Amino acid sequence: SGLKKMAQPSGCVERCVVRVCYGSTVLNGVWLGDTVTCPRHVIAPSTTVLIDYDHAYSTMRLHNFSVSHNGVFLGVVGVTMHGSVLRIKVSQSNVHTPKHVFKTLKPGDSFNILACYEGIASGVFGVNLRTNFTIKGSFINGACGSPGYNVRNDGTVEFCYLHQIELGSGAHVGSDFTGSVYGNFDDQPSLQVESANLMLSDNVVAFLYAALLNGCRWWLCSTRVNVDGFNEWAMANGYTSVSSVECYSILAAKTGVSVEQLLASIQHLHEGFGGKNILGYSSLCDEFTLAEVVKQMYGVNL
Amino acid sequence: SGLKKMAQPSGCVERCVVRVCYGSTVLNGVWLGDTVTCPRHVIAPSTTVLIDYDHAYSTMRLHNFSVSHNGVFLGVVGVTMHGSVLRIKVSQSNVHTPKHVFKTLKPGDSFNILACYEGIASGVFGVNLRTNFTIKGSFINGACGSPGYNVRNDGTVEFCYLHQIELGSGAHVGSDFTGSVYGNFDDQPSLQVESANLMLSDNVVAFLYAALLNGCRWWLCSTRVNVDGFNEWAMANGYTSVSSVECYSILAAKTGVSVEQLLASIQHLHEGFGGKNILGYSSLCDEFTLAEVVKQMYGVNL
Repeated sequence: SGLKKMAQPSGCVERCVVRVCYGSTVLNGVWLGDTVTCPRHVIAPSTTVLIDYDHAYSTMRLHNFSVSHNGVFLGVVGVTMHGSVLRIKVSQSNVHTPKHVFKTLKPGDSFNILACYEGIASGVFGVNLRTNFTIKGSFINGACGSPGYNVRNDGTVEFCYLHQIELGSGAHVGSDFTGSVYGNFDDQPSLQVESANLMLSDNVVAFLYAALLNGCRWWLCSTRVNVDGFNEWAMANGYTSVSSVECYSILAAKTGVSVEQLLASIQHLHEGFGGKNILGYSSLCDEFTLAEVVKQMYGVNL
Repeated sequence: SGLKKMAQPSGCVERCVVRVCYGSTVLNGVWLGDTVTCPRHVIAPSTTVLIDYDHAYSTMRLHNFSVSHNGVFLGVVGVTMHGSVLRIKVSQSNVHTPKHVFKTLKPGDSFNILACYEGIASGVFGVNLRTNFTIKGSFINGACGSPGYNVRNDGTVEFCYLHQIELGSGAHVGSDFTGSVYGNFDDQPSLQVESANLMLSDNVVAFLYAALLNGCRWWLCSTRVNVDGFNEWAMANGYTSVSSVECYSILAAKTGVSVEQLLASIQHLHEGFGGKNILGYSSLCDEFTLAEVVKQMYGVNL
């Protein structure tokens, strides 16, 4: 038993992290096959003024790069720029490249972040992409290029995130491996601000099922609500729509409680917990996905 | 910025996890040099009655073991029993044994768990050893033998925990690599219940400093209480004593807030936040050490 936000193991991703340096600027990259992908920030000139990346790219010289894995330097063959990332062709392939694909996350998706500094991983944690296209992680100077990944049920690594910048608000912004910044934020300092976060209803439903399976049921509500009604309430109260109901069948069967009864319970609990808690939480928890709850409680995939 | 409970990267430990089978029973072991350490539960008979491990060990037959790392079959040369673990000598040394030591944890220590099933890692998360010598993890059937570790600055891996059992209460119990069970709980099913844990005051102070440094200060009390005063209050309210304000000097300086002001805040907050949160937590958090907070937020040591 227990429900804890965890990361999928990081070994296969650690073996792909590299240190990328251009002039004095250092950040992290990901080495897959004969290509290193990293944020284009690495070629920015030192200045406080707006960076013109097209000009930075045109004045770029290959000899200014150094790329290394565990202190072993790689030859740089060529560099191209794609959105907010660089693709650096190197002169040998990573022999420890995992079976992998590239995936662009959608809000509500869980993934793992490997926080790296100077091409060496320091921490790994699970995180959710928020409705405002940011995450809440923990990064300090040098974390740029820290990768996000998921490992599919079949073992394939999905590469989905490269850390780009922290907004003034503290929100964390990354791009996918194609260079598209999640939420269309600028990949350089600015005054941009993310939209207000919405609670992930699908995850709250999963959380309440976990609570029921632990004998915590004081909060169950007997009012009638359907998905359409809940979704209208959600829009008015800072919650996402619930996506669907049937996917919860494994948990609905184990508990005898329908998703619609949980939706009614969310509406009630919005009023307050009146000093009580659910699995130790004093407010609704949207940290855990359905997949996570089923995996952690029953050891199976959906 | 940010503060998030993370795990240290798991790669070097994944390379030491093996599948250990005895008869139909499968669990996890840790392969270092030519020895695999695993919980002695692996040789228990299938029963609901009390297990006599001395008898089980006396009747053990080496041929019944199957030990493997990723399809690499390891020949069993001999087995000895030490407290709650077996040391299985195998015919091959793990050439990926990391620089390591064995370390016995004390309450308040943070470490990492690699949750494994059938010799394969599934998740990694950080935990903190409670005053009752249990942890709050997430484990289901098959997790026995999942290792806990901490990586020192010089890269030395401290192997500190092997998962043993979940109590009826849900608390998680493990042993060290010498075979001593943390808290001296029984390593088989029983009606044992862990003693009540105390909130780790030193860790809460570290957490509140982290909150301040991340701009979260709604909870900050306007008054102060001295260490002696807090300590008398703590004894009556299920908190550990705070010993010295001096170790907090660096964060007190960065924030302009004294430990005494944080201690007064704790007293006001010890029953909950209502519906509010601090760094995503519904109530006071004692999961982070001072060293952990400083390392994560400033990349330095104490």
